[PDB]
Amino acid sequence: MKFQYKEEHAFEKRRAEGDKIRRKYPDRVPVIVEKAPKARIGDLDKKKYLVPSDLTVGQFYFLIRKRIHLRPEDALFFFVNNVIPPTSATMGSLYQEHHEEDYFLYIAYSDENVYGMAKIN
Repeated sequence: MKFQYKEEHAFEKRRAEGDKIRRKYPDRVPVIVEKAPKARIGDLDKKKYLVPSDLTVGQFYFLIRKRIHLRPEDALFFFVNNVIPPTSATMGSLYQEHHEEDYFLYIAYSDENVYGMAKIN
């Protein structure tokens, strides 16, 4: 997973922005959300989110599903450093555990969970 936000903005500019956001909004965390490349699912209009630290991952799933207009029966998975976060975790806790050196949390989303199926060849 290569994030386009990182292709569009150099590291030092990203780190300055992420640091500034966390100081300006200490009760929020900055998050980059992008589609896994070969995922078969709708796109997001915005990559950069400022999220309440106490929002749960489950709540964030609901909001991202709504932004792409998914039906309830459609699947959606988040990946942070290739691990699927639990829905009960807060976005703040996920940020503190996994944010990168630019002070952003990076989430990839997909229609598919590799971990849940056995691909033969």
